[PDB]
Amino acid sequence: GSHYTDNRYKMMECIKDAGRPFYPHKFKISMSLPAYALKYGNVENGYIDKDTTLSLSGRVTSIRSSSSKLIFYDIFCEEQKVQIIANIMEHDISTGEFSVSHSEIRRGDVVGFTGFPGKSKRGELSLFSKSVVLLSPCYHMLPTAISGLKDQEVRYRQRYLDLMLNEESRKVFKLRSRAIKYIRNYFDRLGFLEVETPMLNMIYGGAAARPFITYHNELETQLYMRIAPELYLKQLIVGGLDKVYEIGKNFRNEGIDLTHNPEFTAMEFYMAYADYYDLMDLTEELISGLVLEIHGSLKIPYHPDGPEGKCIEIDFTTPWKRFSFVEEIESGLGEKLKRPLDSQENIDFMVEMCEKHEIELPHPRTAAKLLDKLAGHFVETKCTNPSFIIDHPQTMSPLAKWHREKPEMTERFELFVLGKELCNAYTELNEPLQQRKFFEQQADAKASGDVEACPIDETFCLALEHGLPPTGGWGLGIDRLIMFLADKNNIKEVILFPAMRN
Amino acid sequence: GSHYTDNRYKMMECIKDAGRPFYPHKFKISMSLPAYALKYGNVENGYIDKDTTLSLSGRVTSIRSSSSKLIFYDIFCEEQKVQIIANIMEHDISTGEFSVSHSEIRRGDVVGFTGFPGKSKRGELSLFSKSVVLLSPCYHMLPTAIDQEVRYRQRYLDLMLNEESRKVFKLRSRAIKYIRNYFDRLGFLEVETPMLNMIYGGAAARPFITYHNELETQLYMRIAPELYLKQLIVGGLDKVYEIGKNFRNEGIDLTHNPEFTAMEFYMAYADYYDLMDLTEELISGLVLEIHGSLKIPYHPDGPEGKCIEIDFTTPWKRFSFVEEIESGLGEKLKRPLDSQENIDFMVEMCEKHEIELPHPRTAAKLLDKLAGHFVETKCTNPSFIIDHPQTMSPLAKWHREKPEMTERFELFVLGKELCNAYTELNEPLQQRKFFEQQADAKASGDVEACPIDETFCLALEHGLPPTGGWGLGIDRLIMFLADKNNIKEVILFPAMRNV
Ligand SMILES: Nc1ncnc2c1ncn2[C@@H]1O[C@H](CO)[C@@H](O)[C@H]1O
Ligand SMILES: Nc1ncnc2c1ncn2[C@@H]1O[C@H](CO)[C@@H](O)[C@H]1O
Ligand SMILES: N[C@@H](CCCC[NH3+])C(=O)O
Ligand SMILES: N[C@@H](CCCC[NH3+])C(=O)O
Ligand code: NA
Repeated sequence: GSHYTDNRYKMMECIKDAGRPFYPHKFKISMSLPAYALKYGNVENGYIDKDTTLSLSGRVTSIRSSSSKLIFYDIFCEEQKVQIIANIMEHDISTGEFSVSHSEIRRGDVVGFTGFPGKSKRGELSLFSKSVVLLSPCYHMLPTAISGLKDQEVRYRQRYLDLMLNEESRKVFKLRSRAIKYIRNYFDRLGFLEVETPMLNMIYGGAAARPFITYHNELETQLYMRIAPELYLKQLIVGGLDKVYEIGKNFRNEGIDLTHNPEFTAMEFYMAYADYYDLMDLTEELISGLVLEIHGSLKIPYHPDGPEGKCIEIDFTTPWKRFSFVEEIESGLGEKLKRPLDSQENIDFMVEMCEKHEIELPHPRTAAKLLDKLAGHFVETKCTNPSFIIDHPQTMSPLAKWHREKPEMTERFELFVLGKELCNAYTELNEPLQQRKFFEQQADAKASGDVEACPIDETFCLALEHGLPPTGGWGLGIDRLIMFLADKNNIKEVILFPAMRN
Repeated sequence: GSHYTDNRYKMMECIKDAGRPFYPHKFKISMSLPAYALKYGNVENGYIDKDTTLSLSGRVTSIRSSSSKLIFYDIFCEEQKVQIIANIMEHDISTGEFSVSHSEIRRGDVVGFTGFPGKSKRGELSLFSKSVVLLSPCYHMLPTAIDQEVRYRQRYLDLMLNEESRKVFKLRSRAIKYIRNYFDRLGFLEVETPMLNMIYGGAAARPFITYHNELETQLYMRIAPELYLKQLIVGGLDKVYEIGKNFRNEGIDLTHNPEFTAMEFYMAYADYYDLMDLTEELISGLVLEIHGSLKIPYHPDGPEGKCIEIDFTTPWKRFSFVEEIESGLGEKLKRPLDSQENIDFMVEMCEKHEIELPHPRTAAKLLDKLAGHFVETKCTNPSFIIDHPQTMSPLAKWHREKPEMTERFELFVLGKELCNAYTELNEPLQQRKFFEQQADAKASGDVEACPIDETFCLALEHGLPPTGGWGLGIDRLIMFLADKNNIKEVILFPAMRNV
């Protein structure tokens, strides 16, 4: 273990001081291993083309010697295995003695080979080699599969080992790229403009979340990492860009669990002249289209307790169920909330309902945070298949436009799948007096200890005074989307280098 | 100004109290204004189709009340202007008296109209309207055209009034699309790596510091994704790229924003010679795609000032880092380059040639000051500065021929850095040594030196294939492609001095 690494360093010093190849700068491959298998994988058993000399490279996954004169390697690269057959009779002595050249190679090394293409008589796609070059040794004894690792935290703390040994991990990150490409294409075809807005701002906003705080030395100002791009994106709609989207990181200074990482990939878009009814239809079309693209149908498998557990089916057939926020809470309680929803009477009532139903109280005990706890208990738990929770109270939705029919509510929805939030969207509040009033209420909540409440943003109120058209905006948690598409129940599976405790 | 805003708020309260339309939730347009122009733009002068009623919407850019009976509007939306002709004889009185309905509208308002399509007798694409609805008022008197700091602090005003600024950000998207497509077609995988970490590295920069409360852990924002991306090549992904923000806690100027958009890629089995060829092919292709030529204009002092020509014709000029410094000095640096003797000699040379001294006076920072004076100033056209000393390139592999150098290049255009790339150091003993020298420099007062990254050293012990890696400043690229001399012109919401 420790001896192996020590001895490997001693081998490499011996190599270097014997004048032999020590970390060559450039190895010119003739073709990739996938290209090699495509070209030669169908030749007849025993075929060899001695008129063609080719250079290949990969990581050694197997070494065996059938005799003093014959060594078999497997190398692996870009998802393809190729066997190397090294016969002493073909060895190029200008590269050194056969036994010396091969004594330097270990399983796990990155190596190059040169030789003739073909297939062993037993039918294995092979390179019949004349030389071997150690390109980058592995100083550690590697397992053959991710089951041979010390802990399964190793997969996350040393992701290169997961990627090296586990095809399923590599497939996840290819699917991640494929899904994001689909999303960009969907919005590009609709005429959207992709933009980038600041991740560092003098004032945070646009979501219910605690920020990271930092400092810019030369400007002598504190800054926040963005919890959401919403307030900048809406200024672009004031500016006339009509259809914009942004895909990138949000940063939320909060706990880590199966569906939360402190930095995560999200998307928002803003579409002038849409309302939240339009956005519900678009969400159904976009997500069902993507599910269909990946899976071939709208009913897809999910293993909620890991792949050693049961398999359930998530049904993305549209249209999806709607749950109205307050009505579904009241159905769960068997009685109505007090009105106004943000009155002291209803706040006291909701505290007593949380205690009655053994729901842990938020702090501070604002109407918005109490409504959120009740929704999490009574409504989010009903959302197995994709389901919209709609018409959230204004008191918990400071940037959402008042509902055109329902007093105290907003034109808002959240999309939930398997009880977890995927999307958040609304008809955008574009009336500046109300916007300032709700910002003031947020700032009061922040001063009272609500770390997820946001300060007043004067620059944003001034932007609204220049005229935000009727607009619909929308956000999606891309990592959570990948969790469902790839059938992973831990967000650490879909993020290359996730945050780890300790 | 102040009175106008307050009076507009009073108008809106009067509208609300009269039960008149107050911020309607949904206006259903019949078609976009560009679609409207495409459909009716070629009809004969004076054409009107009173059998077709359409709804259109935009921002009011002009109001001409020619008479008590007739009002002309221009509305603007999605880059298309349409004239609205509002005749009292067509007014739908169920929406209010004609004078009342139009009294509520001002230039700058977002409005909807419904009416008949056609063209005025004078030949203007028009809507002959029957109604008007105030969708979202503007509470401020707007100029007719673009401090000019207002363009940066209130970017919506720049976008609203200045087509040139909208064009810049469409070009920015077009260029990034071209870049993604170039690497996608080569079989690259786009990845995302952490912007928040317990350590910082991969470049020479002071980091931003933050804190995760639940984990009770101080964190740094990334100054570069380099060390994570190389771990993915150890992992076998072979060809990866990332496009996104870096964060560097340093001064702002015409080419520096504290957050900026960068791209890095890592290609197993490439060396820096391969990366030079790829850089030429990628960038010259993009320039050709946007401009139709490899020779493009640039205005270093603004669009009314002098214009120069940047020539992207291949192959580009190479400058060897040390040789060019020595040609400028007319004498040779002392060896080893990181000896105390050469540090003192480079200090003497800076004083001789009136170059401002770095702090601290490390060999790497002195060499950088000398290169900036004697070499970077020669790079008007795209030019590669190559073979940087190891002492300033702790992650670049030793040069296969030149002692003390590395297989590194930087791409400079108009004296400004655009790319940084090298054959990657994949030998772990040397890597630790150079990390230790960096840690010593940081302990000696170099705030741009990085701590030792043990997780990266351990990753190298698992075998990084020979690899070439590369970075590009996207914002600076857009500056040249779009002909802007200030990075604030290519970033939607740039950092501004707080005063
Ligand atoms: N900490 C988090 N980690 C991952 N995804 C999150 C987190 N918080 C919220 N989300 C998702 O991102 C969206 C907001 O950016 C939410 O609607 C949800 O889907
Ligand atoms: N502060 C900065 N602002 C903008 N671009 C930068 C900054 N620092 C470096 N760059 C560019 O980004 C690359 C590194 O990410 C550099 O090669 C350079 O082109
Ligand atoms: N900013 C929201 C998403 C957009 C909501 C609609 N404007 C969030 O972080 O969840
Ligand atoms: N990390 C470098 C770019 C890549 C250099 C090659 N590995 C920078 O920030 O300049
Ligand atoms: Na359907």
